[PDB]
Amino acid sequence: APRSVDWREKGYVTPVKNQGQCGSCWAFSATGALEGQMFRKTGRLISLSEQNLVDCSGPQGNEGCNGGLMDYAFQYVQDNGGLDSEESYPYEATEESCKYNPKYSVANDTGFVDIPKQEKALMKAVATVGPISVAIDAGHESFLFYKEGIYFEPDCSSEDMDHGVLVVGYGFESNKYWLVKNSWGEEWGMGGYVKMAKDRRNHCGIASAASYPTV
Ligand SMILES: N=C(N)NCCC[C@@H](NC(=O)[C@H](CCCCNC(=O)Cc1ccc(-c2ccccc2)cc1)NC(=O)Cc1ccc(-c2ccccc2)cc1)C(=O)N[C@@H](Cc1ccccc1)C(=O)NCCc1ccccc1
Repeated sequence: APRSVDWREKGYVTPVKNQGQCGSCWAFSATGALEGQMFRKTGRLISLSEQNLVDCSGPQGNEGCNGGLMDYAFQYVQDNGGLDSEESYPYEATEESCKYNPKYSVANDTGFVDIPKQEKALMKAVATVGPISVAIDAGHESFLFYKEGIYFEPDCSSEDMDHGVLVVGYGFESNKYWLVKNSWGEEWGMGGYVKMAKDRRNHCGIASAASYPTV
């Protein structure tokens, strides 16, 4: 696999979004992975609706602003037969009644793939598939106050990941890291991104809940 990978360079990634004060990170991680796979297939990058997922994927197991899973979001898109665009179904940072309208559906999926729980496997998926949805342990002050550099929290756990994010690549500094897109706005970290420690024993559990949709 390549020494460095950055899908942002190829047009697979939308600008950084902001989930605000709502536990919908799983929806932002899911739209991020879908935006990438839809792009790989059609050559068109279209921002997708996190609100649609928040309001309508309860049957699949999600709990709107009180939590969810990226895999549940992917299953919803398949079950539902579509997912609306961000433009057609704006984000409100609060759960509301389902307003899905197939007329504005711009993405879909025929299943999803759960990646083996090894950084090596995550690296191959990132190198061959595109941006990958993952969960990390962001349960620490240091993550909330992060601004720059390779994030490495000594107290990180590879078993209690509590925050869904998107791996858009990986690289090394002149020391290895995963390039991660967060959903906390562009004023957090590096324009909304964080360089998470790579090949440091699955630091913060980055490889333990990695998946992507098949479109
Ligand atoms: N640990 C679990 N399981 N809990 C999940 C909660 C729900 C949701 N995510 C979220 O909600 C994420 C949380 C993320 C990170 C938060 N980090 C911290 O809390 C650590 C920390 C500690 C101290 C200091 C601190 C700072 C300064 C001073 C002092 C102290 C700083 C930082 N949300 C946010 O980032 C948003 C957020 C957080 C707080 C408030 C708020 C508002 C008004 C008043 C007061 C507080 C508003 C918005 C979510 O669903 N996350 C997914 C992540 C995931 C995706 C895919 C696979 C695995 C895991 C999840 O956990 N899914 C499993 C659970 C679930 C399944 C189905 C249905 C529901 C739930």
